Amino acid sequence: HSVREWVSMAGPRLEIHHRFKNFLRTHVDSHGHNVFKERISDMCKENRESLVVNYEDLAAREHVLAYFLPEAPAELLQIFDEAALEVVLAMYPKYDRITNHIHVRISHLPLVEELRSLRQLHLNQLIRTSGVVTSCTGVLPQLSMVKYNCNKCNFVLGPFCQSQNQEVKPGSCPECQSAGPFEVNMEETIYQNYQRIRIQESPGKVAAGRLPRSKDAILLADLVDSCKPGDEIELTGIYHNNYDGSLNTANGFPVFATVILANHVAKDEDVKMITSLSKDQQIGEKIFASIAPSIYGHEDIKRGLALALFGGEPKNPGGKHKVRGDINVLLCGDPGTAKSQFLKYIEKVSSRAIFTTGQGASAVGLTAYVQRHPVSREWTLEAGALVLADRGVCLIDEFDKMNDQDRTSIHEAMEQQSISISKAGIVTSLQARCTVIAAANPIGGRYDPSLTFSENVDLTEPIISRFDILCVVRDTVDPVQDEMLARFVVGSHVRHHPSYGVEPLPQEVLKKYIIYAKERVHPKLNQMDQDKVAKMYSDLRKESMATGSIPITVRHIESMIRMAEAHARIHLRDYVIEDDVNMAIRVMLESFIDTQKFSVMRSMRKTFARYLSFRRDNNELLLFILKQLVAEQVTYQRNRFGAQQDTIEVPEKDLVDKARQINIHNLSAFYDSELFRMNKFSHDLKRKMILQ
DNA sequence: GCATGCATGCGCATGCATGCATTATGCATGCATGCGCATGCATGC
DNA sequence: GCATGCATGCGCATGCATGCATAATGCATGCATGCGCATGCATGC
Ligand SMILES: Nc1ncnc2c1ncn2[C@@H]1O[C@H](COP(=O)(O)OP(=O)(O)OP(=O)(O)O)[C@@H](O)[C@H]1O
Ligand SMILES: [Mg+2]
Ligand SMILES: [Zn+2]
Repeated sequence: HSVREWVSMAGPRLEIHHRFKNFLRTHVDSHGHNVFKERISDMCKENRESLVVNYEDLAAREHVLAYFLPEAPAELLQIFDEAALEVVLAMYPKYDRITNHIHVRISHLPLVEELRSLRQLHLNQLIRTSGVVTSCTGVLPQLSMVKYNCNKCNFVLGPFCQSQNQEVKPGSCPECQSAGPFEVNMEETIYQNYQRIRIQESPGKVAAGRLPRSKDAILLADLVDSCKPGDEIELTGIYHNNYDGSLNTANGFPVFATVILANHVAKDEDVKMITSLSKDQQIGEKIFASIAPSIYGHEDIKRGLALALFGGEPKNPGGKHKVRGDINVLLCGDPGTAKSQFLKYIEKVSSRAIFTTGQGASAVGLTAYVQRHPVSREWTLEAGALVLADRGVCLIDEFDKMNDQDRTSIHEAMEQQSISISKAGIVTSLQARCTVIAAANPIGGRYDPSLTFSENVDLTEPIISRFDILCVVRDTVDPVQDEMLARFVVGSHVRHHPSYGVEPLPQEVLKKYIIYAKERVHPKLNQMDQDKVAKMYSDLRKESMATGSIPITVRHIESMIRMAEAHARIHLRDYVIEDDVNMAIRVMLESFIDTQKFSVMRSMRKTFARYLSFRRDNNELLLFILKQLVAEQVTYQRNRFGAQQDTIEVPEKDLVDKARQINIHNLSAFYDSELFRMNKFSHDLKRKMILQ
């Protein structure tokens, strides 16, 4: 006889029920503790409805049930549910008021083949698969214990159990003996949670030359909404045919359709630690060095992205004057400078970050529209990436390639911080409180130092004016820097084969610190110094007009304040002090100067050396001087000789003179500094020379 | 005139032609709209 | 004038409300007449 035939009869049913009850009551762990005791207790503490059982323990304790389990799942699961309900109701008597049924789910199993191997042999069996979710139908109320109203009299027919295979068709009304019709009593019916899922093979495991295959699954009761589309899951289920409509009859061959019915899915002190890290005096440098571990160099960009991530504070006196606190970032770089890796890292770190590209065929669009979704076939209003990132970050790649509509939408979202829609009878305004970070390339493919930033970029001045921070990444042949970058790249390639800052914080710790600072830190400007700010602003405007190009405006000051707030948010300071103000001054001055052309940039850099030297390193400046002299000598050698020489040498007197011009008189510490050795410089006193 | 016979008369059973009562479910068709395609018009540079 | 963008345009699939097609058997009632009974009329002797 078949396994299910022996299962059906009452004798072994009751015997197996008693065996399972004893297994539940007597099962203990490897340490002697009653597993089901603690399990049912923690289930009781939250009023849950499901119980989890391992096939390994079930096979170890009672082998016959484990053997019969794969080839007769439905009846055995029903018996186990009855036994578990009896045991639980014995433990606690109140569930008759709360929950009248408890489900039993199998957790572990011997792994079963993938979606390709499922064939006729696996029908009506227990299987376990792994796949990727592609769609979900939501939550649906299915019938259970249906009550029907007669339509001739008004009698209420008793509850009928709704099986998953066929619909319930009542025979006749017990009183008037009518044959129909009947309708469902909506008020007295009981309902169940139902959801449908489509699963596709993981693209990495598909052999070359064939395509991934998909199958459908059904989740019920507590399993609903346990998976998001695009995730990777593992199911334990029943491979089924016996549902009405599976046979193809209207035309074609007699082909059956298969469906899987699933029953399991397998995918305080921190505040004190945050405060302790804040107590450390150099937390700011730790955070600055913690950004983008995989990218070498570009320390200024990481420092700016720190403020961009931490953000500021909006201010709106009354309902009249709105001032944002989001610090936008724009990057312009020559090819090969890894602009996109920064955006990828930011998306990885940020809790809510949206990524899109202006070139085309983006997964998420940049404009709101109303459409019937291709997958769910529903009439939806799909807002752009700007709307979806409320209090989040929006990332745009290939900023220049955007067409007219994208530029218009971005301008509207940046200047008004709201998106207006008038389409298909729908008129709306949606909030776009988001921070914008963008990357782009110059017009000719290479940055021109003799032209302004606006002349080098395809964008317009109004769009550029919105961004608080502008960064320029220019590629220049430095042998030592190129050597280090190549070393890092080759090391990364070798490592991933299949066979200044003391210590950066952990990524999860950084996330927790960011969340805590955003939630509970609100620095106050009650200690600002207006005299110094006003004097510096006046002097900056004066010398900008003296040079005669791109004068400063009040907007920059606002950015400074925001940056100051961001810095005060880094140290968990509740009040703004002079250090944050000076750092924001340095950042704003660097951003403003870097956008000028050669002569103006040089003059401004020379004149404003006082402010730009805040918390700077003298050794770095001396290294810059040495690099400039080395570059001059190398250029002269290449132009005259026609080829480079084997050695580079430079007198110490020129370096000393330039340091005196910058008011530096001692260089022994620079000689003993690590920066001197890192660039493979040497100093010879026998000739008073520097060799590289 | 009294004794007897008896053709008439009445009520309840069965047999047989007409007549009376009952009664939801499953399958097919046209309207709306997505998706791939080629022609063609209009707009730049 | 030639190169490119693109709003308009067309044909065949599915999904969903209305609409279309099907289709004898069993049980009840009144008319005709047999069978037992008591009254009553008519006819003998
Ligand atoms: N400093 C760096 N550290 C690590 N990798 C780098 C660095 N600079 C460049 N790369 C590598 O250079 C490659 C160039 O690709 P990438 O997408 O990063 O370029 P991009 O700057 O976005 O260029 P494009 O202007 O073409 O969009 C990448 O594989 C990146 O890892
Ligand atoms: Mg890129
Ligand atoms: Zn009824």
